[PDB]
Amino acid sequence: MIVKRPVSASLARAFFYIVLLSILSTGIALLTLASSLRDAEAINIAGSLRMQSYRLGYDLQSGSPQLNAHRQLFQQALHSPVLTNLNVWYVPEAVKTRYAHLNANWLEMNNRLSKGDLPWYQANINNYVNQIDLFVLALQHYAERKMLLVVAISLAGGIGIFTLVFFTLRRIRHQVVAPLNQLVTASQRIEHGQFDSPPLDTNLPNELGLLAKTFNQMSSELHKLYR
Amino acid sequence: MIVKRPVSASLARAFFYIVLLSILSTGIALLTLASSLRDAEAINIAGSLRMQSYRLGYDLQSGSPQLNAHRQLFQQALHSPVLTNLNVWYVPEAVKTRYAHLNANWLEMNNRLSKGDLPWYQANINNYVNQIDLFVLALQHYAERKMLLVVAISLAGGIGIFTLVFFTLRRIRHQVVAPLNQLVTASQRIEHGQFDSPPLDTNLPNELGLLAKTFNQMSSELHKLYR
Repeated sequence: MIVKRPVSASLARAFFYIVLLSILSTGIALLTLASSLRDAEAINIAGSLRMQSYRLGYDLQSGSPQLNAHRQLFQQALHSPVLTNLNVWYVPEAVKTRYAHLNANWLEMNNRLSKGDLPWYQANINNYVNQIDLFVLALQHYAERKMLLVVAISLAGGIGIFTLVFFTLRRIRHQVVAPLNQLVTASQRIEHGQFDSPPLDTNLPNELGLLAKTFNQMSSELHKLYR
Repeated sequence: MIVKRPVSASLARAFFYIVLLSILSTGIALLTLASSLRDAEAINIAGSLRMQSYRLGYDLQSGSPQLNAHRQLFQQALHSPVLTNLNVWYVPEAVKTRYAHLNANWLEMNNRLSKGDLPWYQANINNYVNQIDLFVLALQHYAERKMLLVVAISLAGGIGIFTLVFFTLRRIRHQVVAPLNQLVTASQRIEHGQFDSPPLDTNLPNELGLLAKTFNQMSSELHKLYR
């Protein structure tokens, strides 16, 4: 007789899938989270471009001596690491294209400001800041999508592990635990001249099926000797 | 003879801890993520208060007919659902206190604007917008802390499951799989007049220890009968 389906292989498979699922869900979550750690920063700094743009107009209207320094601050912010790092493959096209537009818009705005052209400013600032606002909103929505992805993966991971464990344990109980208990009972009985119990089920394709067959025969012979 | 440590109880315990860890890490992650789904929105809208505040000054300097509508827009934004929902127990005191300050500051700003008081505006707008900027930054940092918490829990969950599974499988292999294989070998041997093999180790406190003892005796008697 042989064991067609050894428990060692079956168990190894079951635990492998548990770990694979844990690693997959965890790895995707962490990768997504890693790409997201500066989402809030990005939305703050991008948003600040809107305030800085109107502060420049306020500076111009008022003859503020801070106008040049504020122009330089806007350019630094626009070109901050957190915004420049958006030009990467996994960031959506729309985010990158909007950012490109803001950079082009700034060149015209900074030039008009250098010529002190207030009427141009007044005629254009609404549209100019609208375009920044849409950039910020795109970043916001991108941040939201990434977080929902993490929620989905976290949920599916937990559900998936719960489900794998449920069936794994069920299989171990039906194919290992219950038959072992039957073998122990039959053993303990046979060991005390109880010999007319139901014979063990031998249908399992694992080690316990083989032990049941051998037991049924180590037992049946005794009963006949005595008996 | 008895079984002092039944496999059923040992297995039930091991899988329980696997699931408990999965549920705990998943539950904390999801609760934290749930509290965070509007973090980006909050930072966008809060940030916009800075731009709106300078736009009001620009409106005042220029005699804009949009001044009143912009005043009403600022108040709507300040009191948006996403910001009003910040007054909840799990949001840090500092976020809530800053928000309270912005609300008080607005009352004075809106009044001065209703009196058209430009010199007061020019003398106060820097400090006023600084206070909004610190609010936005507090929201940013709060968002960052929550995300790091999710990273930690995700990581510890995955590591924890990997570790539980490693030892669980190790125990099942040492206490169930290996002894079962020995029982099968001894069985198959005995079934073919091989009777001088090493006797089975009987030290396991589970079902396999008992089966080994009974086997060692169902076998030893045969060898003597024949042999």
